[PDB]
Amino acid sequence: ALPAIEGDHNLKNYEETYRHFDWAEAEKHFSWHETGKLNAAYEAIDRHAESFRKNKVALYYKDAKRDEKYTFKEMKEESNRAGNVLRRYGNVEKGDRVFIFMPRSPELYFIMLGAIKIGAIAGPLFEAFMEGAVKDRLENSEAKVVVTTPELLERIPVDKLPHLQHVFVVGGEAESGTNIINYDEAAKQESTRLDIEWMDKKDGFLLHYTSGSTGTPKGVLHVHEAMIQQYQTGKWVLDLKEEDIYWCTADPGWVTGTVYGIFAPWLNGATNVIVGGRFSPESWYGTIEQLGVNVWYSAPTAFRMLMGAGDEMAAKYDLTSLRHVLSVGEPLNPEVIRWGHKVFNKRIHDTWWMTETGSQLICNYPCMDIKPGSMGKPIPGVEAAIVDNQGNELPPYRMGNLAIKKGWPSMMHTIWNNPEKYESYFMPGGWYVSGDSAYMDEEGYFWFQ
Amino acid sequence: ALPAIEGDHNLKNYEETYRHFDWAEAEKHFSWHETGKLNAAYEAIDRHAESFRKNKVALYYKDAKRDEKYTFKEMKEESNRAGNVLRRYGNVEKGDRVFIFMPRSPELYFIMLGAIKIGAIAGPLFEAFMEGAVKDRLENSEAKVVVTTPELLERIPVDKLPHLQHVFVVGGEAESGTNIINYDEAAKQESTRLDIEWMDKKDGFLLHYTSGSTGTPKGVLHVHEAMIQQYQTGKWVLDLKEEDIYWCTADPGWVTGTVYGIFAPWLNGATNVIVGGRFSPESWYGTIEQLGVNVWYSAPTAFRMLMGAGDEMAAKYDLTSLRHVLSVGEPLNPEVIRWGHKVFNKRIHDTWWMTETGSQLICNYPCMDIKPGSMGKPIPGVEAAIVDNQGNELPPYRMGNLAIKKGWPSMMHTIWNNPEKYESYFMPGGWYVSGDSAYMDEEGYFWFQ
Repeated sequence: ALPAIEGDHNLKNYEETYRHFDWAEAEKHFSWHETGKLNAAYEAIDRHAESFRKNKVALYYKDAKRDEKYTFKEMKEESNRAGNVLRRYGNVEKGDRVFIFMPRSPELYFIMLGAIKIGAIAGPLFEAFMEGAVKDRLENSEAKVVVTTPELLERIPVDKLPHLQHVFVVGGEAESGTNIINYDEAAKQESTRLDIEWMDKKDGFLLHYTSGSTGTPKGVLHVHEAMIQQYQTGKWVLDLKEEDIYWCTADPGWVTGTVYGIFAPWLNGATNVIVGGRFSPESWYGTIEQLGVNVWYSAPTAFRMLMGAGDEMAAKYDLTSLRHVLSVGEPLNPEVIRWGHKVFNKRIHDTWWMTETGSQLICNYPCMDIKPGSMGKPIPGVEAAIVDNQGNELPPYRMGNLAIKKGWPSMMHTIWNNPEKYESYFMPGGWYVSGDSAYMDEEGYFWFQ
Repeated sequence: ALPAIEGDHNLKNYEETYRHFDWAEAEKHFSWHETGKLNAAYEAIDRHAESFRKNKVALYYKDAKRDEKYTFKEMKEESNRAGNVLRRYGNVEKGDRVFIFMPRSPELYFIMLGAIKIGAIAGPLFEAFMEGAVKDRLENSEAKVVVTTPELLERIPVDKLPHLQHVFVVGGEAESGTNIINYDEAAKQESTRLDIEWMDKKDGFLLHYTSGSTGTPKGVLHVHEAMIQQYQTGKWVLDLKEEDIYWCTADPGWVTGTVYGIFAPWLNGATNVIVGGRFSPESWYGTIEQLGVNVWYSAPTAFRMLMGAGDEMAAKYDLTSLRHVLSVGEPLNPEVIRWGHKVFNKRIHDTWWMTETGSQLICNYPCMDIKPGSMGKPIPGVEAAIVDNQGNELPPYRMGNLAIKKGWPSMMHTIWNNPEKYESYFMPGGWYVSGDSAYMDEEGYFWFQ
């Protein structure tokens, strides 16, 4: 059991906050509580650009060809420009699905934020998807607009999708066809002021496609209200301060990079770092050393591959700027935890959630001891349990299905065009079952199986 | 008489503060007041880089070839690197004179900050100086180190200066001679951590050379304590908020671009903008529109050339971001005031000071009415008057010599290696005379002649 380290954490004590927390208190930190105008994108970007965080660096893009950095004001301007481009050329209205199919780049974030600002539902696609996956995801969602690069423009079958009107191409000298629009040319002539579509807490703003047990991808829809939890988990689990440099290594194509690489940091007003190109221990360690990254959010595969690079490889670089390390996507091996404590002299914080959950649910905390191999405890305001097939709670140390009490803000609203699968996730008694096996200890800690 | 505009200014009421202000209150905003370790460079840069302003953009640089942005952390790191370079290669110790002879560039600011951090006295030279002026200024100061560029390396007579040991060259493929060190290679191998030389309030940190009435340049020495006034005038006259973009167009070679282009903004933790290349209305208006500059500090000549450009030239660009405009270096023709109020719809704030005064003394304020053509009123904590040749105050509307009561923090400590000229600036009764004629009105406003 790795002991906790004393410090000035956002969550001072877990127990009292868990016993007393109410989501109405979390709703106080947002602008719409005082004004009534609600939008996740506005809360993530434009709220800070109109505050003392206006000139704070929001985004750090490092790539071999280009090295750029943007402030909150510049991010807001680029997002407004992208939203105007989409509204004018793609004819995107509230509720439309805008799919973004490009490698990780500042334009990706600008376009995603602009799409969400104007009321569209943004769906990111992995750059490595072939023709089949792109076809299925564009057909199921009936996506109106796709934004891509010349390299991946050949992987989209425009002729096989009657519901796809416009294709935006960023970069390169792409010839604008009947349904192809060169994004940069349109953007250069657009304004930086956007009339933001004010939304309702039950309207969707993200659409993420997951590989289902039946073999067909399903669209998970998240609503704006999820930002509430996205903010709170950004403060408790990430422990984001004002002086933190935050780096999330997950791709924006997946849910992890979209939630905790875009929204969780920027809702807290943090500084986010994205790095282009493929993985290499040289590039990652050099990025950490040069940018002085304080908060790191990565995946167990990347950490294990880091382990494969050797201890001296890390010892060649200065990693003293790091202060908080977190992992997600796979239940972490405690040997990786020992290696991290041996290299960075830090505890790697394992967190658990799924695409349907919207945000992390069961996590390790800076103020809590970390038991190696354990997922941790549910966040305050969220109730979790180990239940049988009849919805009855099981005593500790008994194997069972990991269930969460229905009703947390970051819950998925539905499964796109498949209500039966949506209702298939819930058990009698208000228990959302995740299909995963876990067991609770006598101390309240959860262990995955 | 241009009326004042209501707003949330730092100086809410001029009269009450002027009647009650004491410099001991101003001393409370600095770290040294509690810690006891005093340095102007630390207060300007490293204090903010260790606060909630760590990731705030400190410097924008823009020219025809480069476009870079630096945060307070990055500025601190570059300054520490430059200080280490100077300490190791130039053998610069406390009290030495380090002269900087280069065009405006991030390297200039890094080198000047690093020199001041290690206790040296920084002296900037105008890029347009020929061999004669550089020779006189390097001989009078007995400067140990000169830092320059390959273009201006030919304008320095190394052989004629026995007191010049090292010459640093930044950029270009300069062959390192017996006394020539190429700055970039030395910097690349140096650390970003600097053991800062903690100083005393009466030690000099700036040396500025002015054209004297006798024809020979004289070295005006300013002490660290001046930062106090440099901070206060940065808050009252500049009206710097947290969300202000500050642009000073004066060259760092002169006193104006050093006090109010380096120290006054960064002591307040503001964002400074520097633009390379020659003046052109296209470049200046585009810089204002693109960066959204809020606070502007320029010179009447630069405003007059923008007059010559025409109103239709400015009407093309977006200048709504500007909220405060100030002028210095020459009495301001009030026709320029009407033109500014016509174009930017703003009041141009004229300020008066000299190289010997260290910071502005008599200014217009955001909370005060601006009488066109008047220099304004003395800052709180500074007493000014119109005196005759015998040191007696004159009644309003009578011509006389403009004198300031001796003892303000930003006073020059001495004239370098010439005490007689230093004592020649003061009259009996504690009145420092500036050699300029001005008259007071019945309302306390000063008018230059």
